Amino acid sequence: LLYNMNDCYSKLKELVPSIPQNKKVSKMEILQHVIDYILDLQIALDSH
Amino acid sequence: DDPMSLLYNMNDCYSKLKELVPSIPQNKKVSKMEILQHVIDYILDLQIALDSHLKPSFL
Ligand SMILES: [K+]
Ligand SMILES: [K+]
Repeated sequence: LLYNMNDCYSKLKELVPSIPQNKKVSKMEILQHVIDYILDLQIALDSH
Repeated sequence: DDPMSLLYNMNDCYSKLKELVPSIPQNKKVSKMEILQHVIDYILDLQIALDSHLKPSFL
C-alpha cells in the first residue's frame, strides 16, 4: 500500500524503465518520465 | 533557483497526469498524492494488459 508521498515517487522509479534507480533524480524528472511512459503505454494499448 | 517557477512546472505535470489518467476526475481538484496513486494503479494495469492479456499466447 502507498501510505506516503515518497512511497509514491519510489514506486514510480521502479515501474518506469527510463527512471534510473541508482543515481539521483528529481521529483520533476520523475513526473516527466512518468508522463512520457504513459503516452507510450497508451499508444501500445490503442493498437489493440 | 526560482522556487515558484519549478513548482508551477511541477504543477503543470500534475495537471497533465489528470488528463492522461481516465480514473482521475478533471472537472474537480484532486490532491498531488491521490494523483500519483491513480497514476501508479493505471500504469500497473497497462503493464498487465500489454505483458499478458494482449499476447496471442495468453491462456
Ligand atoms: K526504473
Ligand atoms: K482523466
